[PDB]
Amino acid sequence: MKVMIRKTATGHSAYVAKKDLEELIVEMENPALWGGKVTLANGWQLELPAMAADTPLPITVEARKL
Repeated sequence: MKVMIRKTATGHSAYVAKKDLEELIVEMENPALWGGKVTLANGWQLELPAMAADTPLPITVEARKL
């Protein structure tokens, strides 16, 4: 599965490729982002394998929704 976590210093966005859904991160496992699960403003939850808690660049990882 494919998901692209797009990042800014303050901005946090997640692009669910399989749905073409890019939504704002309103709820996080860790105040940064990564750690366990994340929830978009749409209500969708995406799991983070936990690496670079606040990524300084748009990273593409596997999609695993809750």
